Amino acid sequence: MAITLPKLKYALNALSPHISEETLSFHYNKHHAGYVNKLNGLIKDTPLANKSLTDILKESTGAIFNNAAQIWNHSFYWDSMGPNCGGEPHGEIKEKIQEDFGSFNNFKDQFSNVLCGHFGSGWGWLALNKNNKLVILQTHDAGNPIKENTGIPILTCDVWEHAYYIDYRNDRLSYVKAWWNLVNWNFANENLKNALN
Amino acid sequence: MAITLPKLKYALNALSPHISEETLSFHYNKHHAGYVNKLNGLIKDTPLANKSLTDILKESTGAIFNNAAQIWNHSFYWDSMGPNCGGEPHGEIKEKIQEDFGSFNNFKDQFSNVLCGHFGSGWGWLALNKNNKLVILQTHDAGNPIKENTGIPILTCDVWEHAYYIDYRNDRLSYVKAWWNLVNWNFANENLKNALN
Ligand SMILES: [Mn+2]
Ligand SMILES: [Mn+2]
Ligand SMILES: [Zn+2]
Repeated sequence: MAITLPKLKYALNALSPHISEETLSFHYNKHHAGYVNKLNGLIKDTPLANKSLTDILKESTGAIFNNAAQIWNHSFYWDSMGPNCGGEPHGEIKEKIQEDFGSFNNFKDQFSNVLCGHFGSGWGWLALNKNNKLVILQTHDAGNPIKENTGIPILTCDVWEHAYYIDYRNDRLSYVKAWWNLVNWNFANENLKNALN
Repeated sequence: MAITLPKLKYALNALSPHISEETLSFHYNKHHAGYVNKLNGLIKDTPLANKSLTDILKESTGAIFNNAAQIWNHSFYWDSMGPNCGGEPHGEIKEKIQEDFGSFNNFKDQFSNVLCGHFGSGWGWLALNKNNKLVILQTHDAGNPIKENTGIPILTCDVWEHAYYIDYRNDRLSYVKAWWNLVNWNFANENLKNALN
């Protein structure tokens, strides 16, 4: 089985007006697909040729790692959002956030601050750390908490300029605000359950 | 004198269709201006408050350096381009590129390769090294050859996504091709002459 672009769990216009169908079209069909295509080009006729994405992520370095990790990161980004989502958390993730951050609003303010403050290309993460505490992390470029052994990812938000430039230009703040309307708490709950078990 | 945004030496539509009017307006009036404004905000009421950009570049770290460096980098980028420019080099820079790269075409293909393969936010540089040889360099985020002590800058091209996303989206290759129509060989000659003297 060749490594492939996993399917979005919703339509290309499903996140609008918060993220436009045009953005998803480029972000998914050009950027995300391109990472898959480029990785497959790089590993062809190498000892990594028949490896799974998981194996590649563990073993590889350089541009091979960068493309592989971007594939994984973008799939986690799509899964971290959806239609008829956003708002206040619910379920276990509501308990866990209010516990570890005091309140949802405290978390949301800190997470927004990190997303808005990140310099250059990268990612913001909600993750569960080794002490089973929720933490906010940020990574540069293709970095993530799995590769960096800093925690188990629960949610992520992309802050590469290509994630928002079409809809928001330089106004990353407006993008981050829009993103809270999309956050998939069901995905967070599933990741949290699996992370604790 | 407070640190200020240097004036552009050309109109905001002087580089179209290679770089659009809209790109210059966001890139200069929002991004570059923003680095000036953020720098000035950060040094206010600190020991760096009344320092010049030059002083701040040699002393500072973290966000302060990032903003200061980006101010310098963008000013260098605007000066590296112009209307009625582009094409084959001329003057001393022609001789120098011919010698150090064998030909203009070899330099151009290498520099294009470096500009296109750079992962994440960054810059490509033509620079004079300590052996008075021209070299191709790349830096991440706000990095530049002065800070990194790797060479004296001659020309630069911005490859942060915001430099090209408005006009080309993910197609950095088209942006890089367009940029060769803009490269200011007169600036390259002035830089090379000051660097050798
Ligand atoms: Mn992305
Ligand atoms: Mn820029
Ligand atoms: Zn032209």
